[PDB]
Amino acid sequence: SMLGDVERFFSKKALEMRASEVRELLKLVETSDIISLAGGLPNPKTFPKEIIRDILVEIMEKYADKALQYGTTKGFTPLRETLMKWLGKRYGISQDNDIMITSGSQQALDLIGRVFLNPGDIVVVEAPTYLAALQAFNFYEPQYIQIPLDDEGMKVEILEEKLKELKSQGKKVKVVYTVPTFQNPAGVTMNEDRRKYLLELASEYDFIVVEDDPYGELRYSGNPEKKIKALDNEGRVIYLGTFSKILAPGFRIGWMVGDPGIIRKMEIAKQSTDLCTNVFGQVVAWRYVDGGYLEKHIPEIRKFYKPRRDAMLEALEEFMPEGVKWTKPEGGMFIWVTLPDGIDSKKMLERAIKKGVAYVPGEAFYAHRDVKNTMRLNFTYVDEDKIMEGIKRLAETIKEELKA
Amino acid sequence: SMLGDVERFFSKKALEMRASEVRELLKLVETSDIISLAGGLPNPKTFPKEIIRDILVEIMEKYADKALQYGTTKGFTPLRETLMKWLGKRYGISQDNDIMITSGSQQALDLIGRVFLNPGDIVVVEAPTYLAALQAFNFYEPQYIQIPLDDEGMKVEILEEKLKELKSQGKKVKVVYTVPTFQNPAGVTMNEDRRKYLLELASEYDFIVVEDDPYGELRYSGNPEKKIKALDNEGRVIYLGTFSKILAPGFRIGWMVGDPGIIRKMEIAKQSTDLCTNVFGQVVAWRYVDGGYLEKHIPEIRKFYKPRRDAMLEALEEFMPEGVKWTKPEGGMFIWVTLPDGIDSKKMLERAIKKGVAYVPGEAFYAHRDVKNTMRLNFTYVDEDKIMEGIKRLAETIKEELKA
Ligand SMILES: *Cc1c(COP(=O)(O)O)cnc(C)c1O
Ligand SMILES: *Cc1c(COP(=O)(O)O)cnc(C)c1O
Repeated sequence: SMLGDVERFFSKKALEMRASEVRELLKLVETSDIISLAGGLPNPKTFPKEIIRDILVEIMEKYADKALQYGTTKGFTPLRETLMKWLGKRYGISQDNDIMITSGSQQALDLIGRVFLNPGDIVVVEAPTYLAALQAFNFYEPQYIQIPLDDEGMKVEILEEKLKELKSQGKKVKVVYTVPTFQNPAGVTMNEDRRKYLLELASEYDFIVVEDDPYGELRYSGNPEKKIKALDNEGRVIYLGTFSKILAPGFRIGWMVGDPGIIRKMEIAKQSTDLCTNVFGQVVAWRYVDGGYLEKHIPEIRKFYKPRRDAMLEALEEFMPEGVKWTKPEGGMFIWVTLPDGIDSKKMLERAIKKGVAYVPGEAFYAHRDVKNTMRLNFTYVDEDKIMEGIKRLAETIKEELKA
Repeated sequence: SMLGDVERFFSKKALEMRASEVRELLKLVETSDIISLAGGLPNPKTFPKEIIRDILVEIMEKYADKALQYGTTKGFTPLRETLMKWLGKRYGISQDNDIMITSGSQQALDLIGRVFLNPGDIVVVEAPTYLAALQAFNFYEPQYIQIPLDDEGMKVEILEEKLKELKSQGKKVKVVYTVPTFQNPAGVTMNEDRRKYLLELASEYDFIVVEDDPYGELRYSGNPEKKIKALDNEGRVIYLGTFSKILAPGFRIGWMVGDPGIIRKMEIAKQSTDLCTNVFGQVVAWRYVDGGYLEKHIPEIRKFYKPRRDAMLEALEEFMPEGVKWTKPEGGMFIWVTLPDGIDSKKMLERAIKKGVAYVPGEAFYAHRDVKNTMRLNFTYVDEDKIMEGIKRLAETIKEELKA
C-alpha cells in the first residue's frame, strides 16, 4: 500500500473484516493435482448450454432493448410473474406474497441483515450453517444462537428450549435463518413435523423465518418436502431461491418472496447497493422458466449428480474406519462427515493434503466456531473416478490420524 | 402487510429509508404522453447490438464454462487485465494500482461507504452531486460538507476554506467524492488547475478522493481532460468507471481502480454482499474491450448524442426568458438549469407537467436539499423533435411561473 498505514482510513467494520486462512489455502489447492472435495461449485456439465444459446439468439432478436437497458430495482416484471406462477404451481406458495429479484441469494442475505438487524439483535442459525450467510450477517453485528441439526434437520426441540430461556432473560429472537433442504454444508433435510413446529414457534415467539432454498430441485431420491414457505399462513417466512444450481451461477440472479411490506423495504435498501440486478441475465432467466426449459432441464441435472452422490456414499461405507459417521443426503451437493475420538479436522487437513485430498474443515460453518471434528465433502465437481480415490485417501488420512 | 406492524422488525436504518414522492411521480410520467426531460437513461440506439450478438456467439463457442460458472470476488482476470491496459494507454493511469470489478459503479459507492465510513465521518460532495451516491453513503450516516460548482466544476478554493475551518474545529474530512467530467447532474467539468489543486489538498489534509467517471468517453466537443486518477502520484484516488453508458447498462459491470491495500479491503467487503459480479457479463465486457470494439464504438456514441445536446442548447437559448441560466456541457447526458427570482422548481414541476413537460427538480441532488431554483434536463433519451418542443413548453412554464 502506497498510502502507508491505509488502515487509518478504514471503518470499524472494515477493520474487523478478514477472511480466510483456510479458504486461501483451498484457493491454491484447486489449481494442483490433489483430489479436492472442498469446493462449493456446481458442475459445468449440468449447464444447459444449448438452451442458453437459443435463448441468447432469441433475446437479440426480440428483447434486446429490454435486456440491455437499466431495469427497475424490484426486477424484470416478466421474470417476477413467471417465478411466482412457477413457485405457486410447483410448491403451493401463496400468490399473496410479493417477489423481488436479487443479484443472487447472497445479495438477499446482505439485504436481510441491512433491513432487519440492529447490533446485538439475535439471529438463530443451524449448527452448522451456510458460511456465507454468517459472513453477510456479521457486517450487522448480530448475536447468534446456534441450534444443532440431526439427520432430520434442525432440532426444533432445542430451539423451543433456547427461546424459553431467552424469554426468561427478557430477550427475543428477531430472525431464524434455515437452509432446511439438502443443507449446505450438512446435507440433511428438516422433516415435515419440524417445519410445522418451527412455524408455531415463529407465531408464538413472533419472529421472522428466512428459508434459503438453492437445492430443492436437486433431489435424487425420496419425495419432495413441503417448503416452509408453502406452510406459511402468517406471512412470516421470507423464501429465497436462486438460479445458481438449476441454470448456472454466472448470471447472478436469485429471488426473494415474502410479505409485501417486507419486500417494499428490501427494494428500497437494494436501490442504493446496486440499482438493479443485471437485466440481461433476468431476461435470460425469464425465457428459461417461461419457455418450459427449466422444467425439462431439472431431470437432467438429477440424472447427472445422482451417481456421484451414490459413488461417494458407497466409498465412504466401504473405506471409512469404525467411528466415522456421515450424512446421507437425498439431494444437493454435499455430504457432511463427523470424526470420532476428538480429531480436529482443521489440524488434519495438512495431513490429508499430503496424502492427495482436500475437504473444508467444519469449524468455519459454526457461528461460534466451536465444533472441530466435522468436514464438508462435495460430490458435484470432481470426476467420479476421483470420488472413489479421494474418499480412500481421506479414509487412510483418518486412520493415520487416529494413531500415535 | 400480513404481519401487522411489520416495522417492529425493521432495523434503525431501515426505518429511516424512504423512497421518494418525486421519483414515484416521474415513474408515472415516463409511461404517459408528456415530453420527459427527467430521465437518467442512455439511448438504446447507442447499444452496439450487432457486436453484442457476435460476442454472445463467441462466448457460447469458446468461453461457455467460464462465463457460466461462479467467478472470483475480485473479477474475471482477463477483464481486469484488459481494463488496466485500456486505462493505462487511454488515460495514463498508473499500473501500480489494483482493480476490482463491481456490479456497476453503484455497487462501488456502497462499498466505499462500507469500507471507509463510520457514523459521523465527514464526506465532501459537490453541490449538486449524483443523487444515488448520496443514497449509497447515507446508509453509513456520514456528515456532509457541500462545495458549490461553477462552470469549471467544483470550486476547490471553497473546499480549502472549509478544510481550514474544520481543522480549526479539530476535525477532518475522510473522503471527497467528485464526478468531475460532464457531471450528473450539472454537466460541467473540473478544469486541470482544480484537479491539481484538489490533489494538493488531498495530500495536505490527508483524505481519499473518489473520482466517479461514467461519462468521459461521451465527449462531443473540446479536448480530453486529464483524469484526476492520472495525476495521482500518492495513490490517494479511487477511480470508478462503468460500462453503463459506453456498452449498455443491462450487464451491470463497473470497475474500481486504486491502492492495492484499499482494493483488497473492498474485495473482502464485496464477498459478503454478492459473492461476485455476474461472470457472464464480465466475459461479454472483456471481449468488447479486448476485441477493440469499445474503441471503435465510442465515436458512434458521440455522433449520436452531439446533435441532441446541440438541439437542446439551441432551444434553451432561443426560448428561455431573461435571467434563466444553464450549463453548456462538452459531453455526457445532462444540462443543468438555474432559475431567476427565487422560483422553486419542485413547486413548478406541477405546472410544467400540466403543460406537457417534466424534468428533475434540483433539490434532490443537494446533500442538504437546501437549493430550490435548479433543474436537471436530459438530452439523450428523448427524440430530437421532442427536445425542441419540450424546451419550448418548459420556457412557457417558467414565463408563467414568473407572473403573480
Ligand atoms: C448455493 C448457496 C447459495 C447460493 O447463493 P447465490 O448468491 O444465489 O449464488 C445460497 N445459500 C446457500 C445455503 C447456498 O449453499
Ligand atoms: C451513470 C451514473 C453512474 C453509473 O452507475 P452504474 O451502477 O455503473 O450503472 C455512476 N455515477 C454517476 C455519477 C452516474 O451518473
